[PDB]
Amino acid sequence: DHISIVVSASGESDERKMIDNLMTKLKGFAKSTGVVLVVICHLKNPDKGKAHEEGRPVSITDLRGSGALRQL
Amino acid sequence: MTYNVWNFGESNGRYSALTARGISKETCQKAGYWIAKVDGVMYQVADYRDQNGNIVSQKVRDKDKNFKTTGSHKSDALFGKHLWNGGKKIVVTEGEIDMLTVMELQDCKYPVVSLGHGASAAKKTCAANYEYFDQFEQIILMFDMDEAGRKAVEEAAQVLPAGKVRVAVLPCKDANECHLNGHDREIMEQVWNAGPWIPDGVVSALSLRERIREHLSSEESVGLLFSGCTGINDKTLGARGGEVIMVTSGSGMVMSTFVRQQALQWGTAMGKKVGLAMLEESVEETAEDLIGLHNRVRLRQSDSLKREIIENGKFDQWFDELFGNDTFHLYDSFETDRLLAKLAYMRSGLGCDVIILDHISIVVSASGESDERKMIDNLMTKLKGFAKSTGVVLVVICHLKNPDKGKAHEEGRPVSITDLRGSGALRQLSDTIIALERNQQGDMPNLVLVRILKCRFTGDTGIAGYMEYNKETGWLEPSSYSG
Amino acid sequence: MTYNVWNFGESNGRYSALTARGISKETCQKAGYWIAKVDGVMYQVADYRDQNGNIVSQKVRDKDKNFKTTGSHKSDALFGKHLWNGGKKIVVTEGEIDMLTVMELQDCKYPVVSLGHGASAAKKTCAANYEYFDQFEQIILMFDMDEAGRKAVEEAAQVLPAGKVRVAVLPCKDANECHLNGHDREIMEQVWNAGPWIPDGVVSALSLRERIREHLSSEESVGLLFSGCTGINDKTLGARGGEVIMVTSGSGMVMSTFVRQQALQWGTAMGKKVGLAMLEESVEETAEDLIGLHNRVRLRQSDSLKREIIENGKFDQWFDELFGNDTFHLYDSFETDRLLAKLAYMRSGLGCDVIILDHISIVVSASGESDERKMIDNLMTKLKGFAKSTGVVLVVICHLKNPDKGKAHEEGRPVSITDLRGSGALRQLSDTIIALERNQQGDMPNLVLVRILKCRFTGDTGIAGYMEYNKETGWLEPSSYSG
Repeated sequence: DHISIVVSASGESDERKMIDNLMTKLKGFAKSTGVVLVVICHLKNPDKGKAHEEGRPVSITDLRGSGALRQL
Repeated sequence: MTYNVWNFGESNGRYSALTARGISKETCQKAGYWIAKVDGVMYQVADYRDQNGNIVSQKVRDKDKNFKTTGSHKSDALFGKHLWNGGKKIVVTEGEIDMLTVMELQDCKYPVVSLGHGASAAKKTCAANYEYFDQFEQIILMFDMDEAGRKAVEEAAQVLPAGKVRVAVLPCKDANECHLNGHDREIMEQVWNAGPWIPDGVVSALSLRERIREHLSSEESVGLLFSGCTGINDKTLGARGGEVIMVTSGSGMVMSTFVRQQALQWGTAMGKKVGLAMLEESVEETAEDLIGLHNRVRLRQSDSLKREIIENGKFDQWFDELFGNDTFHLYDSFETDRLLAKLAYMRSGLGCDVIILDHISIVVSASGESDERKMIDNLMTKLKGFAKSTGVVLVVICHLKNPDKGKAHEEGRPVSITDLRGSGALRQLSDTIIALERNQQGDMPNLVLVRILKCRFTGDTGIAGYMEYNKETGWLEPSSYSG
Repeated sequence: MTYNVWNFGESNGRYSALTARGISKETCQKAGYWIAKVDGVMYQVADYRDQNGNIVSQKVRDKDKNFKTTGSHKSDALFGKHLWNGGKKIVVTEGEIDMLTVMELQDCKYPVVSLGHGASAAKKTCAANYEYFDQFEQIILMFDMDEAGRKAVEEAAQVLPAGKVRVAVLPCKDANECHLNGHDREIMEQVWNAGPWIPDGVVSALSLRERIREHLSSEESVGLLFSGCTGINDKTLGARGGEVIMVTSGSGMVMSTFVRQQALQWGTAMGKKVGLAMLEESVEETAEDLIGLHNRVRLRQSDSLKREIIENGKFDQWFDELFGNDTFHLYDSFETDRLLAKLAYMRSGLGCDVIILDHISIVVSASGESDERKMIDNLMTKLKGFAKSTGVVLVVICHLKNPDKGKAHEEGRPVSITDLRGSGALRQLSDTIIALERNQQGDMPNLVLVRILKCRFTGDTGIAGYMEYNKETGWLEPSSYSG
């Protein structure tokens, strides 16, 4: 519950990048060991008109990260 | 060059039984524990060989509890190692004698090796041997049953392969103390089927029953009630420990009063110890603002009264009155990491249950870094961590960016979470968001509105009530009002 | 191998009383301070055992001040540690002898341990033992009363658990120097009830009484009243020393008058010595502007009058009249550091209590550096420093960037702190912000508004009154005005 929290090893830039690094280790863990890994993850916030509580549907573009999750 | 490996025979070697330890003669013979005697005195020699069979080093003993190490004792030395290459299960003991022990009890038929530098070098010796150990299905750490011995296990398993390590648990200091009249059978029950671990943070649910029960009674639904506007309470059900309350609003000093007020009633009405990091102002200043607020008088804001109470003794009186219950404590200033640390000791050391952090906008000290946009978030988290990790109540004040859209902040303009500063961390990490609006050029220039902008614990949000500034006493009084 | 642990008896051991230190024989016996004698010479042996009881290491002494350390002296060694597992309070002394001391004075009934490598390894030895020490309610650091000894305390408490640490304060170097004829009762008054600390910036409120009461008398309420608009005063309560008042506004010469006016009444009505750094103009010019202003006549702005008062003696008269109280002093020009230095000597040397610095916008001299955005801030701070550090009142004039949004400055357009120049330093470091607006093409082209844009000391802000320009006398007159 809730990938957005990375946490501990501080001297490093974009959560953009790091989110991805963890993402893979996870998918590895997953496939490597056959466990089912549900991973919760929260949404960045539009800038476009209708918010989240206004229902606005979400796409994979609508996705957070920078591709790892949108993939892995 | 290095100390020559001791030749058997050259030094008057015998494979004799260690009668003092209940290790048989036949046993010492198989692991390579021989008894030499050079230049007069009789030494105990342990032969360390590599997986290939040769002897690469020796650990020699004399009676009195000395040593002498021959050959080249590499960082990966395991005594016994050469005997086993593969298997379903390998016990790994602290020292050579304990290896000799398990090797008995088992009629030397299964694998045991001992740590090369054992004790302290558990981590290094082990990781040096990942491959060797992975040759076996499960690795049973049978180390010392003491302070540094449990530690050894810990550091060991950390570097050892996957789900294979299991901790041995004996009745006595070591596996030999057991054998030496006691409980052979106890050692046995562990070699077959030891506990399985190092989970130092994994915690099955079953094993929480008690911790839960005592939680349920201890911590409270109606945590700490906001004061000056039932409403704040009605909607948020209070400031529960480990939460992160976030007070925000426009120009609001209204804001800095509201927090102050809460600080006040929590540290007096309620029993709670408040800790204050009012980064804006001095520590003396805030204390005055408290005292005056407590006595419903605008204390700093008045030459005359200051003088008056200094002289008429009322100061020392009021001061005792409010403070003399060691319940208020302030961070006094002139980094991010540096601050957080201070705040923590407030929580941990003086054990206050609220920490009010006035005005997150001030990051401060470690300068070579870009957007306060980003950094505001970084701190945000350390904070929420501090919070949940320690169950302290963390109120955090925070000021608003300024529209660009038509009506300003003193024009009342309501605030949304979009209206929010930061770039997401607060807009997220905060548990309750209380905002206060004040149209200081209007119908009630002293009327201030309270939006609950968010409240995890309830999710009941919205307009929550009104207060009115008493320019005279300095308080945010509660007010009548609605549609 | 490592130096074998010294066997009692093997070395001719006796538990004898240390007559040189006032440690009884019975005492040395309990902590494990025994007196051996090997190969001829008589050594003092300290027995370090782990919590389990077993002797893990020895620290041996000979007469002349040497050592010899037996066994394995781990980074967590505490001499006496094995004696206590829990308790309400544990004294922790620098060395073994001092442990023996507290162990006396108390008839060995309470806990004392000594640092394993004491002196310098205070941080390491301590944090190695967090758990062990947390077994007790309060940890009393009774270290050396010297340079490195106070430091030891500091590094120690840093790594030690929460709000448990309290520093011992003895009359002499150590707890034994006390015992050795002096003040046993001094050591006692510390073991019980010794004062707590080790937070270097956290400060319980209770512990501020005094600092507060001297504050309240010392610092002051109605400091120096703005002239020409009670309002400015009403809202700001004046220009208190060490503050940094910041006057701003559009094209405002209005601004440069307002400041001038203030300078005027402060240095004449009030006793105060004004120092002026009018960077825009010459020193002679500003002096004329003052004289004229004081005599309600537009002096420089008039060929005829100049001549007139030069001849009719009125100049020399007016000049004496205004100036001859050595109360005005000006920085006269043709760097940032260089300026700040001059300003300081005004404060420190001639001891003026107000410095008016007309027009921050002018940084000047040290050219190889980017944004005035950034640099404006750098100066800003040195200034606020200067201010608070020396208690001088620093008024600082500052001009406004120009909108890009519709109505200009001479179109009256109000100003906000966003509306602010700089990039945050002034928007911050300044204590009161007075702004003056003037819609010089309108209904009252001579009417000027005063916003208080900010005021730490009171936080009462906003529209604060009006004045009117007398194009004729040159003054900012106070005016009737509202809704």
